[PDB]
Amino acid sequence: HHHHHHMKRKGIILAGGSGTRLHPATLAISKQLLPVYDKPMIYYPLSTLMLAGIREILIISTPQDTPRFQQLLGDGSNWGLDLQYAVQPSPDGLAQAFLIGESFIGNDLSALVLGDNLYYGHDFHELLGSASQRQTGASVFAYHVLDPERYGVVEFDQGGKAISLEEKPLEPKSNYAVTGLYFYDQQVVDIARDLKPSPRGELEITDVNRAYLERGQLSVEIMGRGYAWLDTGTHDSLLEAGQFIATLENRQGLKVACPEEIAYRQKWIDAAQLEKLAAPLAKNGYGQYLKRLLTETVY
Amino acid sequence: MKRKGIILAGGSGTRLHPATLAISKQLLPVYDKPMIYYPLSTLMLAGIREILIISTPQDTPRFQQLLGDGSNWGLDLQYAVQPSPDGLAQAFLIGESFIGNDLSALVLGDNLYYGHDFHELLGSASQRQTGASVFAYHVLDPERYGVVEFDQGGKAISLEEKPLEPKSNYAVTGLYFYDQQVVDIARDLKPSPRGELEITDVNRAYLERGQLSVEIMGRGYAWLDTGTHDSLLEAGQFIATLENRQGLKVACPEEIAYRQKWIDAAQLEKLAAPLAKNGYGQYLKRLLTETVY
Amino acid sequence: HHHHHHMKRKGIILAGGSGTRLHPATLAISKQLLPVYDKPMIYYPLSTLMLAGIREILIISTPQDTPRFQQLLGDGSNWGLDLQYAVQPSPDGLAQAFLIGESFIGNDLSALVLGDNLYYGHDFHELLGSASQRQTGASVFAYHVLDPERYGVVEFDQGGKAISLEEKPLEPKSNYAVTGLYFYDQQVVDIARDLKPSPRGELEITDVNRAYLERGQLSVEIMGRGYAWLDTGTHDSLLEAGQFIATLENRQGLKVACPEEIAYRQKWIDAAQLEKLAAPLAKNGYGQYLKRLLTETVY
Amino acid sequence: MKRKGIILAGGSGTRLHPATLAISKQLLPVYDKPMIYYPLSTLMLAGIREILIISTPQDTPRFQQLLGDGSNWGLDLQYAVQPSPDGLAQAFLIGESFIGNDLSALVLGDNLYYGHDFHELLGSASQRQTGASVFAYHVLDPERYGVVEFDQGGKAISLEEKPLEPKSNYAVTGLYFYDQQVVDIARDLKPSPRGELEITDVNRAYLERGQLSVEIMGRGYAWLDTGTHDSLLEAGQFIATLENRQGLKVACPEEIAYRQKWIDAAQLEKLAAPLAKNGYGQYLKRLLTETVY
Ligand SMILES: CCCCn1c(N)c(NC2CCCC2)c(=O)[nH]c1=O
Ligand SMILES: CCCCn1c(N)c(NC2CCCC2)c(=O)[nH]c1=O
Ligand SMILES: CCCCn1c(N)c(NC2CCCC2)c(=O)[nH]c1=O
Ligand SMILES: CCCCn1c(N)c(NC2CCCC2)c(=O)[nH]c1=O
Ligand SMILES: [Cl-]
Ligand SMILES: [Cl-]
Ligand SMILES: [Cl-]
Ligand SMILES: [Cl-]
Repeated sequence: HHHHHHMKRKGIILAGGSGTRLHPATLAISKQLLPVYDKPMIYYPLSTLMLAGIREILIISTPQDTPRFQQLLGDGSNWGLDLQYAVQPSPDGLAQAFLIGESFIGNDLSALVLGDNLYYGHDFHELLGSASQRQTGASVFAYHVLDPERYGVVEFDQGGKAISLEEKPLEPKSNYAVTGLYFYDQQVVDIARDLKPSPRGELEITDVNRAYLERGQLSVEIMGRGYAWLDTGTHDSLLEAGQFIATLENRQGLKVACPEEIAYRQKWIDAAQLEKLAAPLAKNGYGQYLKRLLTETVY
Repeated sequence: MKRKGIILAGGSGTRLHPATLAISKQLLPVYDKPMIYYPLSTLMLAGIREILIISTPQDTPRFQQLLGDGSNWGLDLQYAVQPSPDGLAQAFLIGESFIGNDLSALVLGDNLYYGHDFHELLGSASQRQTGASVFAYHVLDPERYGVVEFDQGGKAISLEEKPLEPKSNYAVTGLYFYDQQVVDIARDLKPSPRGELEITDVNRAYLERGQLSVEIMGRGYAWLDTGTHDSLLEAGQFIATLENRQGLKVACPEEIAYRQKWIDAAQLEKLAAPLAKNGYGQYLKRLLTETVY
Repeated sequence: HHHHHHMKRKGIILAGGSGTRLHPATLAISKQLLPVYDKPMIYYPLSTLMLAGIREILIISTPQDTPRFQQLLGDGSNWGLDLQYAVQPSPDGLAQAFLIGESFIGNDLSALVLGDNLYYGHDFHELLGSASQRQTGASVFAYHVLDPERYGVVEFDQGGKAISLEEKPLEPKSNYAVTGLYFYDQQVVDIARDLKPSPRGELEITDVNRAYLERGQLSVEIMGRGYAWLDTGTHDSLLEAGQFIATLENRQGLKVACPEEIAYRQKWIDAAQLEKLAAPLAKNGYGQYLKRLLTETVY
Repeated sequence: MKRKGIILAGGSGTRLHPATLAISKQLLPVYDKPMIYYPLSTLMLAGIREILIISTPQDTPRFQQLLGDGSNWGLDLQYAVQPSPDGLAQAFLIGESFIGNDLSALVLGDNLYYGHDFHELLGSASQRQTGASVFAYHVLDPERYGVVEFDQGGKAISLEEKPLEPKSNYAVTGLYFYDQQVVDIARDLKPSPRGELEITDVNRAYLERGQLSVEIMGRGYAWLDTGTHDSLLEAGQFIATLENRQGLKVACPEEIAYRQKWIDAAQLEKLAAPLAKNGYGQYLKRLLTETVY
């Protein structure tokens, strides 16, 4: 039949099971609800999508913990967002987010962020700007790491063009890891639908990204060393993430990834609504911070 | 006499929100294990196997799911709820049927202890059949706690809850040992001006009868602060540093049960299986074939 | 007499006495020789000047510790720099750097950096670019902090224009502190020469900066929240700086403020010289890092 | 008999360069005080007042300038140099005239100890008039140290320096107590295959004669690692966390002298004056008017 065209990207946060890897610390609750310093882990990737201009977001979690995410985040109306929820009853790979989220995505562009990924740095809005404005193909970011063998790894030719992707190579071609933020056009659901499980029994995002690379439609932007990309894969790195955020916030008197603040600065909520959000937390430092936002110019 | 244990892992208000909006803080990790493993381990080191866990109504199933009936660790665990956070002394009303005619010990669910000869420091406390025992610890900020005043001879002469002008820098820690009088003492308490049933009022009732032993927990012990986001982080880094230096874990309940002979090598081996692919199960397996002094 | 004109900025690092403030930790050696994680504190501001394109640099320190800085840094030839040394026998204020450094500066533009100031973030080169290219007036940077009362504080009007500077105000007009990096034109020595000591008995850099502000020649650029500016004023903040750097380096496998690296990337030293510098440290991680630089492309 | 102390604060090679290019690492701070305050404090807690500080030729004046002749802290300090880092046992050759006919104790200048009843753990070691005493501590990485092997009955039966296949996870810590035999034992040592005069060879000489006491330093003690940039940082954060929780300092020599009655209140007051405007002098002044148990 005839369609009519007259595009506005949706977000997905994958906040499912990290298995038994961090047990016993994660036996009672999902990793993405653990605090990083002063706020739940999922605030950080949520703030990243909000900074990209994305207001319609799907949170994917385990059946057990979906109510906890819903109690925390609600339907998003308090922050000028619309949040929906889906369950992932078995952790079958990152690319499953597109099958789980097929009806949510519909015919729109999308962005996937991992619920345990934290980003920090200057001009990040503009880094997210470039990817968000590409209405065709896929956009990912590459970041120099110590241990690229843990990640999807990008190989560049002498001219700096991305030429191959390898998932967890034993002998990485570079130290550039693909970060856990991915922008896709309308092709991604069909690409994901045709994936077959890897030997590990997982639907791999690296295979989705290679499909775009083979089409000549993968943009790989470098996220430079002046940004911090942290992912909280071990108890040690979780502690380090906490200390990192605390050092920054206590130095600056500003918070990293405060969703209320980002919504207020994006003009998705106004002063009066921000005042209402501050009221219940008025006796703790978080509520006091929200109140200070109303009567301070921050450049 | 038998001494039963109680862990009070109740509601911390909105003080650490939004970090604790989704889950009570005693279920959050300090480094590599749930916070509640630490006070549970303190009770187990004191020789206590029958333990009541008190939490909010919402989070009890999460404590029940986490720890079970205790049989896997040679423990006998029970659960109860504190509907509203109306004072630590409420633990003894909630736990009255659990305690019965036995001796008791209460530990706060967010308190972490570290140091040498803790098994022996708890032992002296545990073996007193009469009176109550508490521990006093020198802190920077005594006004946050129950504060002990001593006379020139070193005798405890008063207790004040959150004094505006503290009489000393010695705070009462979150571990309390009680004889058979405590339930009856708790039952006669009235709410404070702040509206709570105060453990300090329980402790003063013992003090007035000369039945409160206040032992100093020395500066060589760590009693770690988890009252702020800052202190939470510091405690994690503290545990991290010790464990990574030593290759030994702090407050591993499976290990403590094994060393107490509450479970045998065959049971420890079964416990190590599920987590065999990560650091915790690996640690438990190594316990079977290493002598640790 | 007649002059002839046919400009190339010099750097000064003030690494003098921080008095008895951090005693006993600093009784045996200067604060600016204390390590921040894996390298001496002074590497960080030195790297900042190098990133600004500055190769001719004066290090000002106490008479007692000048030999220690000289043993560490030499005459700079190893890194494609020219380093000179001057002493500050009494800590009489930051603005004294221009009197001490008068002959060194000569008729050139200059930049002053505090020897205990660390900077980190994306596009910092370009932030330093704007200030370095202003051949007239002065340039400073303002950074939102928790405790502006400890600093020189900038007041902005509703349009964002800097309108006043106050040194350690009890009731700060804003939370924007002036950071410890200052760019000056040829007027600064004369401005400094005419300063009188403040009530505290110090020649104040805030007075130098106000002189420029009153002339309409002070540029105040915002250093945004996506940058880290740390200054190591307490034992606590020193520890935090150390942890911050360690988290970044161990995540990335890249070093912050490695002068050898910056000189190599600026083409002030070539591959062969970098190889020579790596040789003496070849058995430790620092030397191994220098060696890796030669056979890796870092974007 | 009198027991004299030695702190070996010698050269650490190029291992932590460039961080330590300008100054030896034992003069760098761990949090709020020079690293050497920590092992110095360990000797003072052991009751030792006559102490020889051994350092590189370049940095001795910096140790001399820092600590003086010790008279301000009720100590008797002397200095000597180790020209080349050719083994820890060289301390006994360098210190031979200092030691004379007395008992001795050696502590490494980069070793930090924390825990309860340390004064008493050093006391038992200090009061043995014959033989040698060392402490063994469970670590993650025994291959970095002198490693102790025990038989099934718990008896130390061998020592190996940096074994490729360690026999246990028990490392010998950097505190050693010796009788009058050690100088003569050190004098007869030959360099190892690695070219050093090994303290482990000294300790094995005592072991062969059944005169080596190997006491376990339990997991409730912290023996902190300052061998890497990472472990340096961890130690600082460790001290920070304790001191900020307690409002008491770890290894404050002025405080320890005061408590040992080696200096009186009038002397402590004079010591507090110079630093009266910062946290350290403030701490010292507060010591005059607070009872700390
Ligand atoms: C729309 C204006 C947003 C300004 N902003 C911002 N960019 C960030 N950056 C953080 C967010 C994701 C981590 C980088 C932040 O944490 N808080 C903010 O208020
Ligand atoms: C019955 C033998 C138990 C020995 N033990 C022990 N004492 C502790 N320490 C305690 C002291 C600080 C809280 C943990 C521990 O964490 N794990 C153990 O296995
Ligand atoms: C000329 C190319 C330099 C690239 N670079 C760089 N910009 C920094 N940024 C750091 C330096 C001052 C702290 C920000 C660094 O630490 N190491 C580097 O190699
Ligand atoms: C003679 C009474 C001394 C009491 N004392 C003491 N034991 C220590 N602890 C020691 C144990 C860890 C190294 C510091 C300390 O740091 N400061 C002190 O004043
Ligand atoms: Cl960058
Ligand atoms: Cl103690
Ligand atoms: Cl920014
Ligand atoms: Cl112990």
